[PDB]
Amino acid sequence: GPLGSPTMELVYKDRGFYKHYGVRVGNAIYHLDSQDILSTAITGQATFDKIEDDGCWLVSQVADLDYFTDKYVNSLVGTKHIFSATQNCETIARDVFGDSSMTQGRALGILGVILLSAGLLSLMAVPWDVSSLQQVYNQLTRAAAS
Amino acid sequence: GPLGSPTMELVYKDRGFYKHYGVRVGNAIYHLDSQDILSTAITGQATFDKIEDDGCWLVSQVADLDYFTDKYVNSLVGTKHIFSATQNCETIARDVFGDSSMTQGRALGILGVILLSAGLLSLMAVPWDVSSLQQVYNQLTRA
Repeated sequence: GPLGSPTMELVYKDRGFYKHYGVRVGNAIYHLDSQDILSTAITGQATFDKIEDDGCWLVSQVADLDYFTDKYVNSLVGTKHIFSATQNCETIARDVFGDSSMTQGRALGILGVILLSAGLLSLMAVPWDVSSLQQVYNQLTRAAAS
Repeated sequence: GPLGSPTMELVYKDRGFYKHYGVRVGNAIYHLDSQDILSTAITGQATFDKIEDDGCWLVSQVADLDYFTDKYVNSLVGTKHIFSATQNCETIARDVFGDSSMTQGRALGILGVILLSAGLLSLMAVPWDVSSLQQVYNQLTRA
């Protein structure tokens, strides 16, 4: 089902070792501004930026991705997250989620869930159907020592 | 090369979709206490714990992994990292690195880099030889 506002498009660039997702709204693309996904994870700091579409992004079929992302949207509602934004992201909540009452902060958290979920699932080559997504989610939430 | 003390081993359990890594010293295993890497990444909070070996861990051949992990350790020396630990890990520096003078924080940063690197590189199906690792390093860091 839908991830956000009526015109938001999940897009990506294929960087070979990983696919890098963003969201396109009109000619604006919102995405994480660093390719160093390992540094991002280790430091707990990720910054969104808004860029112009360069014509080189591909569109993702969203399929049932929301089944998976909703689990984290719900589970990390009252939880500090790692996402900040540049000054160019003033209207991200409205653009991406269609909700002017949502704070920028809350929008960054939800969008960061979506983009990291898409990127991780792509790395795992997991299709975005409910069955496949539930299977991955079960392994992610399995007790670490088990 | 070696990643730590002379008896330290890189170990994992295979979850199919990914491998969950830890480091072993004797029958003590130090690992992240959640394998929900999304929650870990989104919240910027990873907690090490120390468990007993159940005999069901596999040993990784480390090859040249330290070539890659050392680069990240060196980049994040004067840099906050996300790794904390339960109190069971008070002796991780002496156990894992063989250095009682090393701070717990420094030990956790190094081991966190190693475990996340191993996990990510495995997902990428990258040989842990220097040439392969230099190629993915260059892509990650935009050199």
